[PDB]
Amino acid sequence: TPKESDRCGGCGKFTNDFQWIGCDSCQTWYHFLCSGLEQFEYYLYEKFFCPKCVPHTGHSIRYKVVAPHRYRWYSPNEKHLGIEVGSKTWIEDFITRENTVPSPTDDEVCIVEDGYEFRREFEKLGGADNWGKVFMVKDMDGLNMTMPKPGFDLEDVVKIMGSDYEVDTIDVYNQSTYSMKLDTFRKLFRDTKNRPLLYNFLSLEFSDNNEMKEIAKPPRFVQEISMVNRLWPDVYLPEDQRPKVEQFCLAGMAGSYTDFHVDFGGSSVYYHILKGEKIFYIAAPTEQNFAAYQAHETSPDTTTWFGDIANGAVKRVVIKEGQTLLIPAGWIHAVLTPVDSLVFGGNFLHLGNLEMQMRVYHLENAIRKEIRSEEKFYFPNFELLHWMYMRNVLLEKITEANQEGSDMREQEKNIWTASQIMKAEMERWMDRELRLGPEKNAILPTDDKNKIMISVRKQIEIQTKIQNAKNK
Ligand SMILES: O=C(O)CCC(=O)C(=O)O
Ligand SMILES: [Fe+2]
Ligand SMILES: [Zn+2]
Ligand SMILES: [Zn+2]
Repeated sequence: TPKESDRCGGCGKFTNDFQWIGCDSCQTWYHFLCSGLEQFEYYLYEKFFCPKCVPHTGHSIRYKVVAPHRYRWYSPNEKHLGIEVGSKTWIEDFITRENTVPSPTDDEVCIVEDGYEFRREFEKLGGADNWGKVFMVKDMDGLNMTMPKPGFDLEDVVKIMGSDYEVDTIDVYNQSTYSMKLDTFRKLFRDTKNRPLLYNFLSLEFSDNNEMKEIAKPPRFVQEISMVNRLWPDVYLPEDQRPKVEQFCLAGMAGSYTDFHVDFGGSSVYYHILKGEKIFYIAAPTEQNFAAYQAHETSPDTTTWFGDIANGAVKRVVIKEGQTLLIPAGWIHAVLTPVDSLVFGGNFLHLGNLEMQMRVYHLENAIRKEIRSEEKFYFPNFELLHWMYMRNVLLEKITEANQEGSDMREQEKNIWTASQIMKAEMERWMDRELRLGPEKNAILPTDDKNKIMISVRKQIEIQTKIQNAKNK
């Protein structure tokens, strides 16, 4: 392979993007990033012909599929090993037995005819402050959720986003994530008979695209409770700090499988199925389920489906075209996409699930500490967002109540209880940071954090005395 003296034929600079591949014809060497290859192709070709050579050599030659039941499907050294979850072989089998996973109880999932029935049922169960079960809504009428007119599809997405827009795409059989241009995904998607590999994107975030951001929006009730929306309203606080996760477009090939996970930061999500179908395998956020999921995530084993060792916790919910799925914090889920699909969805945090949010946060942190793969990613600016919400929103409310001599439990009890819960988690962050220094990714200076905490402590103490002053 490449020695000190050879030139990248792309950038002409000398000695994964920045690893090397050589053209089997030219013999010239390239940085992967300079080779003309997209990231999802880096590992695909056994014989690589660079773009200067293709006109006379024909296309690069891919590795032969030798181990369809392994992530490393190109490795003869793995033919003998066990079938890995998510591999082509595993999925083709799972499809035949998946409909035998039990349906969920009425306590776990509520199916309703439309948004009006959703609103009734939601409120009957306590509203957002008490949101604890999954909802599937058959018709979006009444959800007050802006979605594109049916028929709308990938073609229109690439038209709006642009052909060269990069999307983080799951190589399903390899169970790994690589960037791929939207137009490239479009090309592979529209080729229905030739699918050596399956692709699935989950994270095309379009909230900063002026055209798209108007086409597809969260249900109004989500906008009303989203903590990010409260802090960075429709448009103080830098735009480049906003967690950008509330407007995602998702598209997947038939057969695609996403393995069990809890959404990052313990966020809640909505999904509207514009085209196709999704099947969710879900388990409720109990302490026992978390522990079992934690064990599963930290195990080196790749052959056991979580559903099979979850003591019957995993349930099956089908969501078909035109239907909408709403999941609160902490639900453990895997997803199969049985048919080519186009989906709009998004993640959000809200005060009503604050406790569960922090529990998922602790789980995440526990898992992180034990496995060496930060390729999993977590809620962007999670901690920062809380410092800002405490300071700009919660502290403000407590202070105003204190100046008015008001007992918050009367008209603002939820604000008061959320503050206490948020504060206790933030005391823990503060201590950690005074003990170990800032995080790698810390925007707020240690000192600014301390000023906020000093002020929070004080107003909490003042409100507590106001509440006690009614004692006799
Ligand atoms: O549709 C999929 O494959 C995965 C959806 C999901 O659970 C996620 O994006 O968080
Ligand atoms: Fe998810
Ligand atoms: Zn280069
Ligand atoms: Zn060449």
